[PDB]
Amino acid sequence: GSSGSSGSNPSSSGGTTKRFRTKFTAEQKEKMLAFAERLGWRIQKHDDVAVEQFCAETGVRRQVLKIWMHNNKNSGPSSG
Repeated sequence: GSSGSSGSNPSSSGGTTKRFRTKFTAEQKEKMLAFAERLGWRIQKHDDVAVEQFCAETGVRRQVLKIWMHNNKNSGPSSG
């Protein structure tokens, strides 16, 4: 024999009520960092499944993610 227990990694908490503050893990940040870079920091009708697939992995909510992006992309406005 050799194998002796493995895995089991607790990581999921948060309490909401009436405040703004999200807590994510590097993974999410990293994944998103790229994910967004792919979607172009924008989610379209085509980026529906991809969004679901991502959540199914990371667990980030489209709304959260979508907002996450806006909370990253060039904040300041743009002339035009």
